[PDB]
Amino acid sequence: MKQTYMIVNELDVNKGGMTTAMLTRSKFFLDNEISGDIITFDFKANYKDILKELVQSKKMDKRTQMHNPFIYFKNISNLQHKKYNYTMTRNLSNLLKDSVEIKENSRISRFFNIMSREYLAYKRETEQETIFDLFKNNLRYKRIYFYKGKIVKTEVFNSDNNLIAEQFYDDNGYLYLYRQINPEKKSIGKTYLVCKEKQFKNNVEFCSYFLDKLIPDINDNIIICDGPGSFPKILKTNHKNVKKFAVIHVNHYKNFDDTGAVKKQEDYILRNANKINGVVMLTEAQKKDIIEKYKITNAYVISNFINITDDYRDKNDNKVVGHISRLVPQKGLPYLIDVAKKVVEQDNSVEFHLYGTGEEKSKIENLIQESNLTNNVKLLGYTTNAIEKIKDFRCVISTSQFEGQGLSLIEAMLLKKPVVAFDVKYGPSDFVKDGKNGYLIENKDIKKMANKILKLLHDKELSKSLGKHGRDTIIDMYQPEKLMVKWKQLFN
Ligand SMILES: O=P(O)(O)OC[C@@H](O)[C@@H](O)[C@@H](O)COP(=O)(O)OC[C@@H](O[C@@H]1O[C@@H](CO)[C@H](O)[C@@H](O)[C@@H]1O)[C@@H](O)[C@@H](O)COP(=O)(O)OC[C@@H](O)[C@@H](O)[C@@H](O)COP(=O)(O)OC[C@@H](O)[C@@H](O)[C@@H](O)CO
Ligand SMILES: O=c1ccn([C@@H]2O[C@H](COP(=O)(O)OP(=O)(O)O)[C@@H](O)[C@H]2O)c(=O)[nH]1
Ligand SMILES: [Cl-]
Repeated sequence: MKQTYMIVNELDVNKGGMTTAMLTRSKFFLDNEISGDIITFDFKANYKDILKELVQSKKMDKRTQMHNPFIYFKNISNLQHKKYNYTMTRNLSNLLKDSVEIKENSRISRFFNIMSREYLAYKRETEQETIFDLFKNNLRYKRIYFYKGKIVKTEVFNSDNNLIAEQFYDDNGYLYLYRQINPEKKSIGKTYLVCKEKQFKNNVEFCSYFLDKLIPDINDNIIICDGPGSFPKILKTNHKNVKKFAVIHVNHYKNFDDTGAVKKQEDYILRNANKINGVVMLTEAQKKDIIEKYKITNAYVISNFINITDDYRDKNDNKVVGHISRLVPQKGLPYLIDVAKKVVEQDNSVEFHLYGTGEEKSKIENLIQESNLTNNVKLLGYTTNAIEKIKDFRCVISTSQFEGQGLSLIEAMLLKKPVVAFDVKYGPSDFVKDGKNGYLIENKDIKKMANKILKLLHDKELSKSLGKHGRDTIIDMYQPEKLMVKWKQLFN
């Protein structure tokens, strides 16, 4: 059969759209007898626990398998020996000996060797991990990570205490991977596969080698790169039969610059499209604006898969607007608070429950405290069950200045929730119908946005009516079957 391989850098629990899309794609693919596997390229010792929380939170299917070079090559290295080395362990144990344990807390302890005349070791024992920071002339140079009673990773630092090297040990206690880190360019360098005595100059080469080994060169195998920064690695593979599809998950134009400048990562994908089997966009709007200045004759408008959650009893009894997304400048949080003050000026009972985590938490909280919006606009944090949160909403807002498909708004519409969104490029201009499912407002038009929110917070009847149309809107447009037939077409 046809086996697919989704490409991304990392897969954590507190993520956004791309992640949910890939995992929903995988589930629907696996329901159509098409294998859907995710290929990550990061070191996470707790990857099993993360993926287990993801499948338990109904974010990932059980039949989805995640691939990682830090696991693949670790397993190969575990086949090259038979017993645990315990040599590195014995080294640290003997260095902690002839030294005096000076414990600050019940977790943090120091070690003073009278032969070394100084503190040459620090320890932080937690419930699951034990850290050993080594010191020389009061300067940290090494960090020994112990996870599940086994040395898993070691870090070498410099005089400025910047990472310059990273080492990865296996389950038999043997180093299989060594990495050099440029502390000035904050980048990865010489990657050393000790298990195969190989040498790479970049993580790109190492990950390309991983994909060349994990994925055989067969025509019934296909690589779907959804991450724009993982494209280079997939392009430099020695595959001549494996199909390669790239997916643009966001506006291909510079976030702010309206000069028509394109993002390096996205430009790279859209420029090297003659060397891949095709590029998949979500909106026809993106396809058109990309066809211009690229002349790519391999563009596809296959949209993202959205789980069509079952219907429920929405009474719309709570006056609460919601924005479940990353706290990132992508979403115009400033403009949101500038509209929430207008809403509260009329109805001071309307509450803006914002969900998600990010970097602009402090910024939004400052604007919330600057205004009297402390009891109105409240950040609650990342939600593993957004479905429940949206079920207990009235409307969903969007103040984004750039976006892709817009999963959070589509899910809201599918949960019979009216959506008022800023008309944005390559985004909600394809599913938000002004008057039918919600109100499409001009970008940076606080007045109109607030007036539409007000109408819905005072007419619960119209809210339910608009929401009903929103669910049917998604079902008609983004039918899982329809999207799968478009994917199967590109596959065969
Ligand atoms: O040594 P090498 O191997 O060369 O490694 C290079 C290194 O930079 C790699 O870590 C990097 O290439 C990562 O590769 P990926 O692109 O495959 O990883 C994607 C991953 O990482 C994020 O983007 C990355 C890409 O810029 C950021 O360097 C992360 O710091 C970021 O964390 C995440 O996209 C996914 O792991 C999680 O996806 P999500 O579901 O949480 O987020 C939804 C996604 O659609 C959303 O993040 C995008 O809409 C972001 O929009 P952008 O406009 O592309 O990002 C804003 C800015 O970062 C850039 O525009 C700006 O830096 C450049 O103009
Ligand atoms: O606390 C959060 C915040 C976001 N999301 C998910 O993140 C996605 C948001 O995707 P969208 O396309 O709106 O924005 P992106 O993250 O792609 O920029 C939706 O599927 C949400 O379910 C979530 O589950 N919990
Ligand atoms: Cl042996």
